[PDB]
Amino acid sequence: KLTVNAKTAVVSENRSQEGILYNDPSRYGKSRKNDEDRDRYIESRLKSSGKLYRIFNETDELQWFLSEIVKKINRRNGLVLSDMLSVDDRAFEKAFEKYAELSYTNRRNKVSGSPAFETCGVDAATAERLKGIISETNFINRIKNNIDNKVSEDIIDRIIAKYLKKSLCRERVKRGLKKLLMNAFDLPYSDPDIDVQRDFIDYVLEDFYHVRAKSQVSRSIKNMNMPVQPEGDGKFAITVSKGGTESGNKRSAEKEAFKKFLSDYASLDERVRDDMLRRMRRLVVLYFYGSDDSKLSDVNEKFDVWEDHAARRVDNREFIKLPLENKTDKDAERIRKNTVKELYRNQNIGCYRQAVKAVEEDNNGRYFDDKMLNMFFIHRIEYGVEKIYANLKQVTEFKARTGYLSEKIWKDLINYISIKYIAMGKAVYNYAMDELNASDKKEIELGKISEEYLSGISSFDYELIKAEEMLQRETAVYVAFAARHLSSQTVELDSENSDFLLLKPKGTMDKNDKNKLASNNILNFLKDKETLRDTILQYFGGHSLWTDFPFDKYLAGGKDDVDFLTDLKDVIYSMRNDSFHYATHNNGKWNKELISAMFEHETERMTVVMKDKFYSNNLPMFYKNDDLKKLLIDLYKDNVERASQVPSFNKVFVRKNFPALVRDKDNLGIELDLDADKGENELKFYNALYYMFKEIYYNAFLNDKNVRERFITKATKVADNNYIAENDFGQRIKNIVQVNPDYTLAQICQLIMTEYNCMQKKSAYKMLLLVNLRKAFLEFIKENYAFVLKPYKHDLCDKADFVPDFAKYVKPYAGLISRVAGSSELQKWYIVSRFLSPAQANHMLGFLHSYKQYVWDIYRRASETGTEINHSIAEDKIAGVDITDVDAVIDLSVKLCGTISSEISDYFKDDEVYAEYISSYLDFEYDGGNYKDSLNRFCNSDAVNDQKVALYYDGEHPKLNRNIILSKLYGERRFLEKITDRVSRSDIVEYYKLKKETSQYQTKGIFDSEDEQKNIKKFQEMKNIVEFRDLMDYSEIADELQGQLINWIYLRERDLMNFQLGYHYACLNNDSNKQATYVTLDYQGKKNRKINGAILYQICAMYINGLPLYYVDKDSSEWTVSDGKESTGAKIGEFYRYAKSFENTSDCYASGLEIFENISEHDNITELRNYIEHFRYYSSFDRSFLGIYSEVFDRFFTYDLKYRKNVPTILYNILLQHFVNVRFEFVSGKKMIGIDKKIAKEKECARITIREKNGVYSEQFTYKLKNGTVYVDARDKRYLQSIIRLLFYPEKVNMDEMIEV
RNA sequence: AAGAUAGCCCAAGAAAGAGGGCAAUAACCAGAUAUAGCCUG
Repeated sequence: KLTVNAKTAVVSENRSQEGILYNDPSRYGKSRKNDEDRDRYIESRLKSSGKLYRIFNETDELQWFLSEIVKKINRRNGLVLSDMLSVDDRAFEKAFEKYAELSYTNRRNKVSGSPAFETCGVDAATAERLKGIISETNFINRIKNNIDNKVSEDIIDRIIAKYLKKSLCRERVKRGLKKLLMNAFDLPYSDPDIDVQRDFIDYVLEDFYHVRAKSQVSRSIKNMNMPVQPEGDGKFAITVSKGGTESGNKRSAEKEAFKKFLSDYASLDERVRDDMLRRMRRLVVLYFYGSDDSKLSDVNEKFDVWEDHAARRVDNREFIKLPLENKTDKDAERIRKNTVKELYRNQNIGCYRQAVKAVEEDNNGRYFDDKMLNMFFIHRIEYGVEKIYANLKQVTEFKARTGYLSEKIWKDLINYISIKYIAMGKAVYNYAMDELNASDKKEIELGKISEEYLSGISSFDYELIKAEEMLQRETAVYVAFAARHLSSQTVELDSENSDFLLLKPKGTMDKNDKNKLASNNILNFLKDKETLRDTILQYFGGHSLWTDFPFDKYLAGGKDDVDFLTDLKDVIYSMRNDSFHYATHNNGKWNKELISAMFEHETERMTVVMKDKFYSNNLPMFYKNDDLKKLLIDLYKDNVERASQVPSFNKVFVRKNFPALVRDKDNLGIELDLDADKGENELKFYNALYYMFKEIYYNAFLNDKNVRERFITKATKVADNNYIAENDFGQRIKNIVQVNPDYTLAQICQLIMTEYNCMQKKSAYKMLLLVNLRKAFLEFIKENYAFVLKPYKHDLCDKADFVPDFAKYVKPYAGLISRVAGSSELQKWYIVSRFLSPAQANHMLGFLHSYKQYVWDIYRRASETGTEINHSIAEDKIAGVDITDVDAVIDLSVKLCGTISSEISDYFKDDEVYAEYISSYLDFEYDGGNYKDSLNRFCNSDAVNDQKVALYYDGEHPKLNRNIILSKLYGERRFLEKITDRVSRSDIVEYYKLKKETSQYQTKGIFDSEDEQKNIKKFQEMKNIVEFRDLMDYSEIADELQGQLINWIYLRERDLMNFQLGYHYACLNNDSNKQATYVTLDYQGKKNRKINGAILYQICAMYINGLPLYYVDKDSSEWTVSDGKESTGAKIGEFYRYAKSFENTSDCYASGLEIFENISEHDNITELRNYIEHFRYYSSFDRSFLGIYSEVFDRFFTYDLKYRKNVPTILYNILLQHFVNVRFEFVSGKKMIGIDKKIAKEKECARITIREKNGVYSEQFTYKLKNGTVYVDARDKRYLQSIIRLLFYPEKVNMDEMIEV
């Protein structure tokens, strides 16, 4: 990358913008580059490549022969341009550079022929010498100097396709080089249209001296800008470049014409938009089908553009003729693909020149009146064709069809209109809707640009927006999951009442018969009202922990546990569509005293929980309680707010290598001296030490002052004295600490990891961070916790005897308790996070960390560049609440969500119900009597030899399995049954046999032989099965697949609002006919208010929880205002009743949405959105995850190609994160158009599936041994089978054929 | 309907041009919640 030293940004001063280069990290006054320094920086980066410049870049006999030819050409005395042009003590370097500039200038000024050196400051005699140096004869001699071999035309072809430098990979340059090489090797060859001197040699000189980048790159950076900027009259519009050159001025004029198109197209009169789309459609038909196409003959024919679109798509006409296939020879296929790309380019050039001519000659009403608008679209069309072939992955016949290309370009032009209206709405929503903020103003004005942004938008401004929108979208996913988990055990929904958050309180009656309950009254759906409180308290750790809590104090009067459930439902709902940007918000409808009291009650157990984890992790088995007490107070006296982008403990201390690293004398030298319980006690110790070090790592190590100082000195050792990398890594650390000496260790890690950072996850600075953190932690242990070096096995004390005086030394939650009591917003974060799975709560916490670090980094870079920035996005607060408080709240949920009660009665009604529930995942040979006795006999039966089954029983009762209860609270039972097989006796037999085989080398960590490593992996796989750990893995994968779908839902909903905002903002600001209430609402009710820019206010009100909407009520037929808390679906209906008077349209809500989507599928989009967010998949299983992702790819992101075309890759990445590699196959399925209430028709749909044979394979783990290295499948066939079932259910496939081994 | 594995902005450009930028835009990278599960780099 050219600008690898620096970063770019866009700054705006007084409605004028400038792209800048700046060094990072740096200080104000030393970061932003001035004009001259920007110019010399680019120039310096270009000249730093001249001496390594080579025409060619960089096992089989032929492939290895081609590499030897390239190397010999690139060697000394070969084609080394720096040696050739610096001859005679560099006396001719300036003349050669001047020649290269004149050669380029002659091209863009259309002067034929190579420049004469006499015009490069050189006499006629020297000119003859220089011309000879860069002649074909001399190039041939340099090429031949190190080669004494025979080649062919095909060999030269393969060398050019595989090794020619990218900057030289243009058709005429490649043909010039081929002609040169054939002449060099005395092979007969003819290419009469090509001149070796002008087409290859002269161009190589232009490329060697970088004459294009030298004269253009710096100016192109300075003229960069944002998508939207204010105009003179304080209106947002798409940004138009300033131009400055002949081609730049024409380009800006075309862009101004399209800006007028966006203004004129925003018309409620659909006939106006219909006519404009028809003219754009005729440009597409002209481009691909010529001026004599039948749809261009009659200028006044109002043909259906969409029916023409469908007709062309199935046309068999060929855009180019593809060459025949090759006799796979991958070198031959690359040559063929390059030939195919040139065929596309030549035909695309022909189509362009023909369309430009026909637009100028035979318009007369066919196209747009503005010629610059026709040219803008023709340039878009040519660019769209190039987008298709420039990154062609494989030559296919369908992609060579004219109808495929014309219709891809048609949707491409509509895409461009869609993203520009969305871009306009983005600027309007964030910067021109200030008076949405709750106020006492009786008259407000929407759509006026806030004062801080009238001078324009900077790139830092949009980085802040991204940070906020990312966290908002991530939080919307967990709101949905919290609602799902709360509903899963309390209510049973139906298809008509499938959104738990929209159920109504127990007193809600039917509107048309007040004698009956409302259909959505929560009473109609309760699974068991008499156990409702205990069912809810399962998610608060079990009701046994609440026997002292005065529920009746808060549920007094006629309130009961149904109001308890309703209050929790109301908390979660108040966070849905709760905008971080506009406060409507801090006074919840629910019982704030009850929720606050439950929070305080939960903080009171936190010290007990954290010290219990020391006990449960067997730390008091190897260390003195007094030494552990000291550590507990150190770690948990204060709530620790973790920073993002710090390497995780598990990456610094890999668990596999942990026993060996602990015993190493150079690290810690810990040896535990220990009968039958020997190997089991060593395993307990290393597991205990691993948990203790992890807690130390996060709660004491990372923030220690002495640790940071010694980290810096050690990391910069090699710098002040792999060896290549540690020197550069050390110098980077030195630069960081010089810029700011107060940077924390986390901030140094963040800055390093920044420059360390392709859309696809890759299958098979960071290490030096890991190594230096590892070394610093070991010394921190030796300096501050020396007692850990001397473990001693002794009997475990009683759980209640382990540091019972812990609470009296620490009070970490003292201040937070009162702040939650007075903050409805804090209570929202509490309840939403509290109802997540432990893994989800952890992810939510990580997203908060990434948000805080992002905002801090934006303001850091804005400050060093001297860029004034509005602080609407705070570094320390979110939605008016301290991020530190939100962090502590989510962290409490993370810990308590994973703390399962020890009482079976907290989750089940007796041991028999629990045993039967276990039978859904374990086949303990149920005879038919009672499940409890069947399980007890199973565990008491012989497994292998002298070993009983055991595992699942704890004395007189079945053993409480942590993974079983977590799947009950947070997982989906029917889903897990349908994708997995129950644990069997043979599983347990194989478990115990592998436990015995590995019992002698289990804690060796890193192993000697290949058979030892494979048997260890096999035992770990069997342990995961018998402990139901694979069950949790599948549940998390499903949660990640479902979470991404919900993420996409709120991505689309944001952009639908932005499209509507930008479109109606453009309509408000054009001269088209607009009715009174579209512009101004004058509401005269008791809550009177005058709304200027009413359409914009009402659009945003549809999407913001708490923003009231003005409408004419159904039953009263009079104007009213809502409280703003009604559902999105209710607000859409209300918006229709606000616009129902509109006389220039039948549907204001849908105006312009033909650009955003296919209107005929609008209700199908709503159905898919509801299907996902209401978790209908887990109740019906009518579609597969692959089928849901397929429909999203097919029609959920019609509004923006960059989201649609990444949908399959995102799915591929999620699976690869769990070490599953899948190979996609894109085929056909079915989808409905419309919803029956009875006009729905069926149509073809995109179907993403997996290749039938060898479509799924596991990633390989690289397992280092003592001497060698072995590769083992990360996931066995049984794991891959459940992944396939997860993706395909209810569809069944041949998994023996699909899985590759 | 689709056959994905980007998209946009600046520059260049008709004997085409094809040089730069993007935490701005999604993805990517990173994140450890619980007891042998995310190795390697």
